[PDB]
Amino acid sequence: GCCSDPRCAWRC
Repeated sequence: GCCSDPRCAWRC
């Protein structure tokens, strides 16, 4: 996922 990687970090 996106947040799976801290690039996103939207609490997943």
